[PDB]
Amino acid sequence: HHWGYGKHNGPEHWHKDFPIAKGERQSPVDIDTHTAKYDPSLKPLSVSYDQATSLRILNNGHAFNVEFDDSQDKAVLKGGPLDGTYRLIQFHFHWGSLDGQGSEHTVDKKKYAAELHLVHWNTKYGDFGKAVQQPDGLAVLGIFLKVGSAKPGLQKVVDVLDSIKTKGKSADFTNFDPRGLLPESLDYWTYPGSLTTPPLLECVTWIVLKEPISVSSEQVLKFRKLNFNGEGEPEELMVDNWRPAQPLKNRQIKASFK
Ligand SMILES: [Hg+2]
Ligand SMILES: [Zn+2]
Repeated sequence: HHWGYGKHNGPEHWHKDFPIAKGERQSPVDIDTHTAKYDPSLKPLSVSYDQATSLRILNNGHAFNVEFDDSQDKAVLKGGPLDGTYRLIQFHFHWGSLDGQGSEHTVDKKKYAAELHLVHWNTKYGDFGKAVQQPDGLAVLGIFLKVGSAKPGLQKVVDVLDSIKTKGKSADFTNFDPRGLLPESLDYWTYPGSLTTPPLLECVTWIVLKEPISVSSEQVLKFRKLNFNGEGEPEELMVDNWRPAQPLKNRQIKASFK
């Protein structure tokens, strides 16, 4: 009865083991674009990924994580709503069984086919584990995916998925450049929220880019061939691994653009 995304163990059940699921700053949320407010106080977003060192890709039973060396400032996020420097630790995606769903955040109730999360921790707390004990511990850059033309910079990810089909499998994944997953514009919305998987901790400054990236149908179809289950167990496709929008609870979403 471990948490997951099935009928028996999915988001509507998480509150039993993780009561913060009903907390005051849970994620994701619907971004109501007209009630967001442009904030001219928002310092410029600096995404500095030139020196990133990817290491490994892991099927963790709920998504796949591309992991980075976070022992030095090598891939960092600064500016915008953030104070100081946040280091990239991993990215992963959420996606649907169908192109019409899969994102966690929505925009005026519109669901995208998938959503990329680049997860960063605030260097003032020393490592990720200490950072998730803090209200300003994490910054997540969220990027929507729509189905259209292929994203060349995603193909190395797509191709390695065959080697991490099942829960617990990992593979070397060096020399991957996350700059190839960014849209042209860094216009964004920001609000305070939480992890979107258990333990659902309320540590996150969310930075959700307005411009989606386009990926091809063939690319997202490969995501949908992954398995939630381990090797040798009956196949349960890793699809619909998204938490739906949660109550905003009077939080204000800020826009970086007028
Ligand atoms: Hg998991
Ligand atoms: Zn995520």
